[PDB]
Amino acid sequence: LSPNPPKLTKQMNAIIDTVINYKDSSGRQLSEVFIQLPSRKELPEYYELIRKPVDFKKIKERIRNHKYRSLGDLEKDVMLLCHNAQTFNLEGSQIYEDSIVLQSVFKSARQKIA
Ligand SMILES: O=c1nc(Cc2ccccc2)[nH]c2[nH]c3cccc(O)c3c12
Ligand SMILES: [Zn+2]
Repeated sequence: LSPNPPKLTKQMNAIIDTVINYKDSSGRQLSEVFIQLPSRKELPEYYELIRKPVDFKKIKERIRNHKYRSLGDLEKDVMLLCHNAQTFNLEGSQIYEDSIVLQSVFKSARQKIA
């Protein structure tokens, strides 16, 4: 392909920063637990269950290192993050429900920015 235009890189960061900075009615930053996954030594149970792990740190690195070739590719990884959160955590639990919100916050951001 062609290198990531500065405008696309700026859009990808603007979208991910909306998700990360997002807060609920209570004043809680939902992304907090999703920024960094615990290590394989800290939580081996998660790595046994989850095939393709990702956190917001890895997504920022993939934006920075021009790994996402479209906003669709970025979406695929944000959707994967949330799916893993929904797979590993019990339905109705805080982490599980926060991931459903962040999925929506991403789509809202994507359509607003792009
Ligand atoms: O599903 C997850 N469960 C926990 C459980 C936990 C909570 C608090 C302290 C220690 C462990 N931490 C997590 N960090 C993430 C990062 C990205 C994606 C994720 O799906 C997760 C994720
Ligand atoms: Zn799956």
